[PDB]
Amino acid sequence: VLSGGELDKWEKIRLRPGGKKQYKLKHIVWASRELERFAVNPGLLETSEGCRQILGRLQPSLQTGSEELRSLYNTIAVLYCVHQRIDVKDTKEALDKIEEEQNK
Amino acid sequence: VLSGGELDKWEKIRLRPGGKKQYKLKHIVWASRELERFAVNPGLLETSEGCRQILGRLQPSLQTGSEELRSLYNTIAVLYCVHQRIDVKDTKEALDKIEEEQNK
Amino acid sequence: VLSGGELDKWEKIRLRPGGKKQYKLKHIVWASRELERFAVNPGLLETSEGCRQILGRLQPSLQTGSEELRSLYNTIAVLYCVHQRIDVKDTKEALDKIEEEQNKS
Repeated sequence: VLSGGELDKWEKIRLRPGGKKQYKLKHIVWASRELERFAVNPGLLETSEGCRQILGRLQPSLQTGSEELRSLYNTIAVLYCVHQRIDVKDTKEALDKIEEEQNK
Repeated sequence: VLSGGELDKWEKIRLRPGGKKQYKLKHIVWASRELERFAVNPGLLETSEGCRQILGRLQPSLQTGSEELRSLYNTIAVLYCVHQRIDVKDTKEALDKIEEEQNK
Repeated sequence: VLSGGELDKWEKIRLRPGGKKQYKLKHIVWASRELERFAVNPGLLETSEGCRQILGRLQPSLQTGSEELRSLYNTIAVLYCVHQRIDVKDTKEALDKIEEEQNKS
């Protein structure tokens, strides 16, 4: 899913703003299993364009989405930023960037 | 999900028109678990507007929906009517009243 | 889902073009359970019209869909062709023939 350089960036990103815990490999495994449970191709996680397609497929479900769906969306937003080489310190900054790109 | 006065109303409502069996607390517990399973926020059951948003989210699936999906929709339609202080005797009257409001 | 005559045709249909493995009853059982998991009425597998409604419900998810979702769609496409008495040798021919029928509009 991620190259060696992308994995180094991934594991520096904090789960919550100002928190200590950071993303791990297991979050990518979890996201991949989650997409399977939602009948979405986990192979889309491998590219920026694939993550964009996943976010677009999930976005109409966000307003009413459970905590599980929101966490999945947030995780793939971070992955999109890592693929795009966008520097983000935490999950919220990636969501900010997703909103900014969509509005552009 | 329901206040004390609302729960008293809930348990007078008949599952079927003219039937003996009536709604119970377990139907609310079940509906909350069902929404989590469909990745919908169960906290939306707590308000009229939240129930309205659930019904709109589920409605495109009704035509081809399984028995489980239709029962879930019907239960939340009754819950919407209870939150709105709309007096209904049974599930069918709740569905009738919601369709007429939608036509307005 | 299928009559006895339909089951005989079903089990002659190849999963892949020119392949050896063929459709089995377990594919119908599996398709029926999959639909329940997707909150779709499995009784719709019993008729041509019901199968058309399922395919229409699933088709927008195909582009981003998992392997499981695509296999389910393809299985139901084959089942639609069997209900319609459309002769198919394999899954790919069933998808092709369904596409041609839609283009007649």
